[PDB]
Amino acid sequence: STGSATTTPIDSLDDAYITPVQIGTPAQTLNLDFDTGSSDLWVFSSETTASEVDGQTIYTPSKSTTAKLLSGATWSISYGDGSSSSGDVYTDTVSVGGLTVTGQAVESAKKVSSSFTEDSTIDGLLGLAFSTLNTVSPTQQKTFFDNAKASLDSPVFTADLGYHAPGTYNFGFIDTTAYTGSITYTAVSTKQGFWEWTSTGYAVGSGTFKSTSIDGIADTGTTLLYLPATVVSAYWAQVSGAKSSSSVGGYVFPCSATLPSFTFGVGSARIVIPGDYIDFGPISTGSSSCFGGIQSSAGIGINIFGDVALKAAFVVFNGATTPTLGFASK
Repeated sequence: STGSATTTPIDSLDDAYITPVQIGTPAQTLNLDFDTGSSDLWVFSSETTASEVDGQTIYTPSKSTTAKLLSGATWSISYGDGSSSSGDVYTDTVSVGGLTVTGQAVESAKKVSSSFTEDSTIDGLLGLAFSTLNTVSPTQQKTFFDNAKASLDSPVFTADLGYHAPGTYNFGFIDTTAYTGSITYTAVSTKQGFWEWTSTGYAVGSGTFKSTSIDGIADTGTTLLYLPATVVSAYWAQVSGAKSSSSVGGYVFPCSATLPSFTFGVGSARIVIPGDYIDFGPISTGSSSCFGGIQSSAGIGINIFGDVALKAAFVVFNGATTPTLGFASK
């Protein structure tokens, strides 16, 4: 089997992407944030504290003839941005882009943090990291991909995120029309439960490539590119007037600037992030100070190849017995 679904930016800055997902019988369609940096599929629901729901579409398990309470199971998750959610668990039928999994754990939110409430466009998350990170207790549950894997034509999914435009998540096949040149594959460590890999270096604009190993995660659920402070300083030094602002919470730059590109290495291959992808717009409405798309990972504890990086590539998440990651230009 295979599946193919379009993913759409939530706003004009590509702060996140949503993908429609069918849950239950009859289908209830929710728009979920596909997140290769976590491993829980959770949704706003009829059980979510009413004051914490503001415009989201909810899953109502009592209206699904295939929903079953997973008795005694609870979940609770905290994300890198400080947001969180928790609740109980149902199993139900879940379909993405024509690919169906029966008996998928659907984690129903009883509580969500303010950041979730305030984002009306995101109805929940669909985690695509390794199932070892799944938070369901006392019986850990598998991701949608893990459940689908054996049925797929090939044990892979791909992320093809758009810049200020829709893109695609495919399951079970590689669309050879979706990228240019060849796909370069690179080793993955699953030790921390992430799609963790090592970039071979970077360049700033038309500058020379610096060969240096950068360990990080491919994370579709993180907006920006978070890299070591040395790398980030080298980037922003090429932008007149750019500076790190503790009050704003990262590097800002004059909105009048033209940003240089940023290149990262994948083995001997190179992925070029155009300068415009690094512009996250005014820090507040009407400001001439703009927020940067490349930020320091210092004090995160890990480097994160988030959407800023991934949307410059066609990315293969290869879930074979020994997982790997592939990157192509597009």
